[PDB]
Amino acid sequence: GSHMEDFVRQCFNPMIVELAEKAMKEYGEDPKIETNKFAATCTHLEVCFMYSDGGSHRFEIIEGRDRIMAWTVVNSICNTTGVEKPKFLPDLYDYKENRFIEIGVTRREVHIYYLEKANKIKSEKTHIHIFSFTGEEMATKADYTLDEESRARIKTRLFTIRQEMASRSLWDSFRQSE
Ligand SMILES: C[C@H](C[C@@H](C[C@H](C[C@@H](C[C@@H](CCN1CCCC1=O)N1CCCC1=O)N1CCCC1=O)N1CCCC1=O)N1CCCC1=O)N1CCCC1=O
Ligand SMILES: Nc1ncnc2c1ncn2CCNC(=O)c1nc(-c2ccccc2C(F)(F)F)[nH]c(=O)c1O
Ligand SMILES: [Mn+2]
Ligand SMILES: [Mn+2]
Repeated sequence: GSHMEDFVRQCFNPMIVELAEKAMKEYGEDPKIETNKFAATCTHLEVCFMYSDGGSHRFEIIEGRDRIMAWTVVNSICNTTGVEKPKFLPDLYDYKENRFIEIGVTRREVHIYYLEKANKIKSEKTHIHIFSFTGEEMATKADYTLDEESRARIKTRLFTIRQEMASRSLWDSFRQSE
């Protein structure tokens, strides 16, 4: 039982922790062992949720659901809006901008992480939005979807999590593991 596991459980709302646990066990991974990946799965989950709570019924949340139902909704959006079915599961869908969104949270330079995912998805359709634990962000065609206030809020949350890890001497392992 690690210090990181107890921190994760005390730092994040219980629904987020359980969803992160479910996702990992779906891929055979143990939150009790891969504890830095545990914290990461939760942050990304929280960021996605804060992101969806930043617009007006504007976004359809795709992250958090089980694989099959996530794809079911993706197909239903694709066969309603016309948009082609993504190669990989996205994180949200914008009914206002009419595009899927891939959210990223990284401990490295925002450029590197965006480039990796863009080359990964290849399709010019799914919109990419990267956040860092230092408050930078980078989004496709410089289009950041939400208003600055809701996005700055996410960056503040990420930096508070980073400081909380540091005070507990867990940050260096977390950063040195992505
Ligand atoms: C107190 C308040 C609570 C948050 C909760 C919300 C997370 C998310 C909840 C679940 C619903 C579960 N299932 C099971 C299957 C069908 C289904 O839907 N999932 C996961 C998959 C998508 C989804 O819907 N929901 C519910 C409503 C919309 C939403 O996104 N959110 C959004 C902000 C961060 C967060 O946690 N709510 C409730 C509405 C307003 C709000 O903020 N919190 C917690 C801390 C911050 C905060 O404000
Ligand atoms: N290794 C895995 N473990 C559980 N589930 C996995 C999964 N790979 C795929 N899936 C299912 C669908 N995954 C996603 O959608 C998704 N995964 C990530 C990611 C990837 C690797 C390590 C940590 C992360 C995370 F950022 F969460 F912490 N980042 C995203 O931005 C994102 O959208
Ligand atoms: Mn995802
Ligand atoms: Mn993502």
